Amino acid sequence: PVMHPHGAPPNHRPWQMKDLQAIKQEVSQAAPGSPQFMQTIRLAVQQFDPTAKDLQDLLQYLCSSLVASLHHQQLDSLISEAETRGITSYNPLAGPLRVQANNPQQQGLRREYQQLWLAAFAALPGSAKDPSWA
Repeated sequence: PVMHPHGAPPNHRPWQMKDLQAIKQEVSQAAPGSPQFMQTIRLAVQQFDPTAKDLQDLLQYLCSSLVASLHHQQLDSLISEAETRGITSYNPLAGPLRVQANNPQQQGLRREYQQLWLAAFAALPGSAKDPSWA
């Protein structure tokens, strides 16, 4: 969870940032990134399903410029095919993504956008990453 209003200070929400760290000791355990990363980012993004906010400071701090670059490329087109498949004749996606999940009303795309989020975080090494440092 982190707030970043247009032209303002990054008002991050700590109070317990020692939980993303728990996912930091675990990226270690495995190889520089590797699928295993998803294993812990799975139970952390699948359990507390943080708002798109975290993705802002979780992808900009836990990852880095490059990774985020292609990590989303997966997503980019993933949505193109995720909705082609037949999610629901598409209804809320239409808007931006952070919008579908940052929506207490239409949360369906929050459990789905999370399933495609780790599919772009577990395919990182084999489709978008640099395990030569990661």
